Amino acid sequence: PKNFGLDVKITGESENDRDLGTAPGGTLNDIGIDLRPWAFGQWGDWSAYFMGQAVAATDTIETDTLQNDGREPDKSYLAAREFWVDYAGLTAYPGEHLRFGRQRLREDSGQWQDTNIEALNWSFETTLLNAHAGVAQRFSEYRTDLDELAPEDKDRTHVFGDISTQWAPHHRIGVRIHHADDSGHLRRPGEEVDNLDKTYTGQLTWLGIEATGDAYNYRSSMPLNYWASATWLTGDRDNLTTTTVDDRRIATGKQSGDVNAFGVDLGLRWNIDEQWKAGVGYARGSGGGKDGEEQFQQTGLESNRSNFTGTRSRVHRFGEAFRGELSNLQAATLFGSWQLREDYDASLVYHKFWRVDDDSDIGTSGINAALQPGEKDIGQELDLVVTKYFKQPSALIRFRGGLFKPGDAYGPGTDSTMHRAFVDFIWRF
Ligand SMILES: CCCCCCC/C=C\CCCCCC(=O)OC[C@H](O)CO
Ligand SMILES: CCCCCCC/C=C\CCCCCC(=O)OC[C@H](O)CO
Ligand SMILES: CCCCCCCCCCCC[N+](C)(C)[O-]
Ligand SMILES: [Cu+2]
Ligand SMILES: [Cu+2]
Ligand SMILES: [Mg+2]
Repeated sequence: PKNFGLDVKITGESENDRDLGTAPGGTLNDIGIDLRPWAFGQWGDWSAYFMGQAVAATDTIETDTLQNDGREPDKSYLAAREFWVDYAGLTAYPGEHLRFGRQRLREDSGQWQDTNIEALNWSFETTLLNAHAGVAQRFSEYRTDLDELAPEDKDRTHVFGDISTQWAPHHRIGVRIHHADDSGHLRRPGEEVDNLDKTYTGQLTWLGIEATGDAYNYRSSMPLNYWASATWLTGDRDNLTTTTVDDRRIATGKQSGDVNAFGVDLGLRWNIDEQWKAGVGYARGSGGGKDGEEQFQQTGLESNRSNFTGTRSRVHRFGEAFRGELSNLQAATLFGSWQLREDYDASLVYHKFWRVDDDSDIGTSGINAALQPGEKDIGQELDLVVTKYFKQPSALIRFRGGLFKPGDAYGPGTDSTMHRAFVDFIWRF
């Protein structure tokens, strides 16, 4: 058991243009280094881990796919990524352990949780039955450049769980729950409201079923793989109301409404042979409705990145460029993928996006530009991921790129094309 190491990453990012040319900046053409020293110890059923991070870049690029004066990042910073203790001795099951601290929370779809966060998480993974249960909350960014949490994350508590069984070899059915609460943390009327304050609070519960047949298993022995999930979002959100007096904003009350939304994601992958795969996907997050109540949203812990193309490399489920969130969004996707032993892989993904309700914004982490009322046609995207794995979890060099072609929903004076591309070189010592 290796007690220390150092992960070294060099990243280049090209982005143009996040705002489709409508606002200033929003593009990237830059390079950076990301150094992650780590430490690990193990003593019987216990273990503990720390990973820190030092980054220096020519601009504020994304070196980690998992991510106000207080919220402007610096080109360079130090951070604590993970720090936890783990106990695996409750049961003899090796996939069963309890982890406490800032840790990687992930499920295979990436659509519920895929992030580093302070948490207490119990995992129970066996051949016939998988289960998890945990609680999480952000208390800090643990970063030298960020002094404060984003208001949405502040005092927001997450509680979640899942259970599933393998009813035949490689065919799984399960349910999953997540609840996020930050209710009652709004400014009471009379108080001054800063840029650091919340504009809303919520109590939200996601309830999902999910069936998978080696959905995210790149080494599947089956000729066909699939995923299917349906997720119900319910609860309510209180919207903070304000007024401005003498150049100072101030709380006046709140406006409340129920949330009642629904999301679905379906996919089918043909394992043509040991190297070639192809597939189709469909996903939809409901949108709009009375006071946004039919507006699906995700937990806020998601990456939407997964091995859905059937390779070791994870790919953004809704485009490297568009980076859609499943929110008032319909997407149809087509992909093919290729790999050669453990040395290389590659994926080509096409997406088409539509709005569900043409008078509501969509779910997006990649494009910052206003939509035209009454237009459903968000656009199309083509993505390519290519990776080489070196002999010395493994060193790699990877290209990740997305080309997005905005549809009629973005309208006049917007660029006809936008891209976001990365090259990452990663070496482990
Ligand atoms: C269904 C689309 C799958 C992706 C197709 C586009 C792939 C584009 C470039 C792949 C480049 C991979 C190069 C791997 C390589 O250099 O192999 C060297 C020898 O051929 C084997 O060692
Ligand atoms: C500025 C570097 C940009 C790199 C972009 C990511 C490319 C990722 C994989 C492409 C691999 C192409 C070269 C493959 C290679 O090095 O072959 C070496 C083998 O020993 C030949 O069999
Ligand atoms: C080289 C290992 C890096 C570990 C150091 C991580 C420190 C980041 C947290 C310190 C607090 C930063 N803050 C909140 C004051 O801005
Ligand atoms: Cu711009
Ligand atoms: Cu098997
Ligand atoms: Mg155990």
